[PDB]
Amino acid sequence: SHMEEMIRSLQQRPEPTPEEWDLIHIATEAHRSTNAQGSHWKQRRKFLPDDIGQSPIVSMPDGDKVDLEAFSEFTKIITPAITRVVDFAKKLPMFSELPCEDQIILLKGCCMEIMSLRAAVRYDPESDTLTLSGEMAVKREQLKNGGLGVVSDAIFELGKSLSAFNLDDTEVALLQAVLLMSTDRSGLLCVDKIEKSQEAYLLAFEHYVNHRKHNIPHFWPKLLMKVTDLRMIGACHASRFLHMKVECPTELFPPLFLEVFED
Ligand SMILES: N[C@@H](Cc1cc(I)c(Oc2cc(I)c(O)c(I)c2)c(I)c1)C(=O)O
Ligand SMILES: N[C@@H](Cc1cc(I)c(Oc2ccc(O)c(I)c2)c(I)c1)C(=O)O
Repeated sequence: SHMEEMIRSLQQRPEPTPEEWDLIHIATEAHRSTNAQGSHWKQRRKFLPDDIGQSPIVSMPDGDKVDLEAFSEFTKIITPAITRVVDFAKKLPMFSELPCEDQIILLKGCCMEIMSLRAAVRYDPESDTLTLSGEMAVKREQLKNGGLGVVSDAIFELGKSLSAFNLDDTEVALLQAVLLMSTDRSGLLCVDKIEKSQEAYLLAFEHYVNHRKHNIPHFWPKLLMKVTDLRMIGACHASRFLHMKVECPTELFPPLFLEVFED
């Protein structure tokens, strides 16, 4: 119609359908309601003390040693952070309608990917820190030494790079949904359903990106490349975590931390 043509005049690229907009809205709100500190994170965060995370003392196979005190500080707050990812997932209809066993598998498969993304979008250029759970600002060396090793470098590099993308809450939520609904995991029942859900999120996401009209060229494939980086972060973390478990006693690991990663 004439009105449609008028408001779509400066559009070319496909916009979200009314169905995709519903999908987009639910995911955005699921993220906002489970994202710690919302928009008050820069005012509310406190820095991890500088005398913490300077003393790596416990050996690891790759030679990046672990600072036990720093490791303790990070794990003290990891349980509520993991809980929030589960809270997010539970709010997506396509996730909550899966068999319980599939839900657990998907959560374990994407948990580090999502937490790292949530840290990375709160990279702060002026202090050169990430913010963990919207409350702990950490430096590169601290997060490296407290257990993550080279995984810390990778997350900081992602966070630095994401600054120019100016992602909004919707874009973050949709990245999360895409990470969540992956079938690259063993033991899933509803493979086809999970893939169709990921495809629906991906297409809504591509269309939302069109709607946003970012200033950066080639935005969509650039963001897809970031998904691959998050995947590699997740994989490096899974490997390092196995090593952590070999080196350190169970008592240093919160129960939920072990459960999500012990796979
Ligand atoms: N179900 C899939 C969906 C998915 C497919 C592709 I195709 C893709 O894009 C790339 C780009 C490069 I470069 C790669 O090396 C790889 I591997 C994937 C991405 I991002 C995600 C999944 O959950 O991953
Ligand atoms: N910032 C996120 C939550 C978040 C919390 C923590 I503690 C993080 O550090 C980790 C993660 C895995 C580890 O094995 C170790 I040792 C440290 C990261 I990276 C992210 C949010 O806002 O939800």
